[PDB]
Amino acid sequence: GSSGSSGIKNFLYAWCGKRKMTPAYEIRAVGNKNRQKFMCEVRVEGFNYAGMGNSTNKKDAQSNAARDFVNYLVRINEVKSEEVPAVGIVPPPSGPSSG
Repeated sequence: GSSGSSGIKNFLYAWCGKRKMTPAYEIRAVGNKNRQKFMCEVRVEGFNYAGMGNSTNKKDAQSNAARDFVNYLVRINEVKSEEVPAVGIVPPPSGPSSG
């Protein structure tokens, strides 16, 4: 390995890789005809909670899903924020109690 870790995805994969685990991402189709959406849900054996991600784009939806699960881990005391990457990006608020 000759690269660094700059992202939310590489974080989960890195934390899971060591724990001999692999997250499963699944994209779904929802919304209306005019405005379509792609809901992504990530599940990890052993845990009940599942990272939820919403975004018109698949690439984003995936990234979101992870970030979600990450937060849950910290709460359950599974992962320390010290490992979690800083918050630099600032997405739109568009999302009433969604994510």
